[PDB]
Amino acid sequence: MTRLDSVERAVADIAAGKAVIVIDDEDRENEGDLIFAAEKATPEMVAFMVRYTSGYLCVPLDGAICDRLGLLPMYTVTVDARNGIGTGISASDRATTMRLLADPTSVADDFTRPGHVVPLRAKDGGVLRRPGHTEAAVDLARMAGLQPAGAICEIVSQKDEGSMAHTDELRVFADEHGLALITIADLIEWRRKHE
Amino acid sequence: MTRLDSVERAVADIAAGKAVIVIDDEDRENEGDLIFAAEKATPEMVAFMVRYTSGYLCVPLDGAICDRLGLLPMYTVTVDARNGIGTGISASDRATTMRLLADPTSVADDFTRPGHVVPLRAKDGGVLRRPGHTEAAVDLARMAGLQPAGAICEIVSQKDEGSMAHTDELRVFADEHGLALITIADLIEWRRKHE
Ligand SMILES: [K+]
Ligand SMILES: [K+]
Repeated sequence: MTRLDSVERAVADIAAGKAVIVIDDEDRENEGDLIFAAEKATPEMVAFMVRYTSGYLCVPLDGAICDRLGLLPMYTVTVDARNGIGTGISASDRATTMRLLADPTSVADDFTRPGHVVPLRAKDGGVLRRPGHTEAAVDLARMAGLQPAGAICEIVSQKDEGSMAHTDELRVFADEHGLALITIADLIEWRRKHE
Repeated sequence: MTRLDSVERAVADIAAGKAVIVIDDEDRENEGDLIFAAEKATPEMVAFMVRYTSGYLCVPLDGAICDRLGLLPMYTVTVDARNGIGTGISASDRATTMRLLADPTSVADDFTRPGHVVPLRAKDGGVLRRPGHTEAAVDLARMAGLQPAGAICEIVSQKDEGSMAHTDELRVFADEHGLALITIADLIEWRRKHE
């Protein structure tokens, strides 16, 4: 019964530098990721994400970016921007790191390791190949015509503080903050229907 | 001029399962870590930490725990509890992982890797050997008579959302939440004065 937004809305929102929320399907016990495109990371957007999520910020990336950066060739890998930051943990610093990761001119030496941002390598083919939030993030940036790099983190429950938000609460959060809530099931369906 | 709390207060608070805040010294531009003892991790305490910090939760550990667990022998290392959790990211899940890390009966196989908690290896000798927040955390648990394992994360600025809180704001946060704010400088001084 939970209302779900459309893939068209999600894609336009991502293109506009907005965030969306992504869950697996209509199951009422799904956790959900706040997702935006990494090139659209600003201090304000990352602050919002850190405020409402676990803070364990990840950056899904196309394999080609990973390979370009000498990361995650086909222990957890972490990175910070080498330049333009302080300690690497602030919303403004992680936003810089995220934009750098999405920047096709960046190279391996533009990052210090270890760091405070967690890159993840998306499977080629996106959600049609692996129905993960990692793949959903990259697919959405690609569909919005952006560089194939996203930023993801899971939304904390405000009702049950020990927990992560489930589908009904995620619906409320999305409505309150003017955001789209979509499922990977629907994104798969859309991608199948439109080549 | 910023009022600082005493090492005696910090240690009693840690013993009582409370959190404290630790900065380097009286410099007004220091960032500060919220710190509690890992065995004192509860869903409520980790929820508080996640709410007000970067969410990039770390667990300073004595070398002996690290060695016992096959972690960080003398890429970033991450762990989750194998048992008793869901996805590993909730406040309740990370609290379980933290308690397990502090539990002297746990072994390597009690953890799955990778995970969502970041262990850090404290230098033997604590802040007298390396004046880090990692060392401060372990020293405080030891001084409180607890297992040498802590939980740390940096407090986000509520005044300037892109930033981390500095000394004056940290003073306000500590006062508002009934917490001690101490410096590593004073902890070093205390430890030197009392063998
Ligand atoms: K937070
Ligand atoms: K948070």
